[PDB]
Amino acid sequence: GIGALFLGFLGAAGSKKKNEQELLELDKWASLWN
Repeated sequence: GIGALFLGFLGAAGSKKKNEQELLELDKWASLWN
């Protein structure tokens, strides 16, 4: 499910701000800006 996948994504959203690879979510959430 898209909701299940997303829900499980929030779990990794806790580390929003080790590896720059996380930046993925950084620009994903920051994307809100633009």
